[PDB]
Amino acid sequence: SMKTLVHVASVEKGRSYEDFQKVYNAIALKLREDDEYDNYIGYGPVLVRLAWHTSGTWDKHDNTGGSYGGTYRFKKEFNDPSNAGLQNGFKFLEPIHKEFPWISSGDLFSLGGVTAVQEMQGPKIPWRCGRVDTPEDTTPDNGRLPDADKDADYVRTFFQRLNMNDREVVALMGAHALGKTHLKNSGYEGPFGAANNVFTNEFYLNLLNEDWKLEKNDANNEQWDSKSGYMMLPTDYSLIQDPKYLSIVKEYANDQDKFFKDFSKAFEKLLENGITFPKDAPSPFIFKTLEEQGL
Ligand code: HEM
Repeated sequence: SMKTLVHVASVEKGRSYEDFQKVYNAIALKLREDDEYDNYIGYGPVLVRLAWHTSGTWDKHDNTGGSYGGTYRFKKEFNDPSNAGLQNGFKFLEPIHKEFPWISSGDLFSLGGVTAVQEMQGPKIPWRCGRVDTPEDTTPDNGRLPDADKDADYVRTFFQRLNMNDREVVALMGAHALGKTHLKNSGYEGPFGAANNVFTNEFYLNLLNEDWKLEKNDANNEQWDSKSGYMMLPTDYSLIQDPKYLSIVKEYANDQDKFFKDFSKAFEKLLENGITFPKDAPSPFIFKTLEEQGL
């Protein structure tokens, strides 16, 4: 591999907590307003998916990809087959960026995910500013995001590239409490769980408690379906097939607070992988929800 690239965080000129809380608020207000999307699930889940896809390209071996450069705005990454459907999240963020043109693309994509998690009643995610747009030729090639038709050994190896351990993997996957698979996007179809747009630990409870059947969907792909009408990907279900993952699933199924704390740590880490924060950078921001502000 090549010598690691160095990506030093640089605060948008003159900006501070209050500026980023205003961007958060605009995202949160649009989440509330544009609530018809995807049969009234709203844009929360796709924004969290967008944050994972734009951060999940990172390669610890050469520090390519990751959230820093905001490269999803370029054709090669925008048109990654793995990114099908994310254009809806990008379009959601367009008026936000128009109102706050000074925020970097990487800061906006990652802050979109933080805002969505918190506004869906998830844990506070501390968030740092200072990602800087990088040129088109820094865009990572397609193929760095994970396949869903795979087992636990694949999941474990894949996430080593993001410097995630077993606990971080199981915690991050809890985001599949949110939203659904869409046959036209991914070859999988159905809601993951019951609430769809409230962040809870129901991913782990459903894995353990539902009666899952391995079925074939209308795209001829196998997926796990329950009589409650939920589905899980093969990679999701692998978390109760592998004995080490299963232990952690049981822990989170039995401790909502522990899941929230571990998810918040692993999600912040995901959004910050590859970034060098200078010694005198601002501390991470913890944004108030609209509810906490009375807005
Ligand atoms: C092995 C790892 C993962 C695999 C294979 C995977 C795969 C998928 C697939 C196939 C979909 C359906 C997309 C569609 O049809 O619209 C999806 C949706 C989603 N993913 Fe994952 N994912 C993984 C990890 C993650 C992580 C780590 C996060 C966030 C921390 C995340 C957040 C989401 C969300 C919120 C959705 C719902 C999107 C929507 O409703 O539009 N995923 N994932």
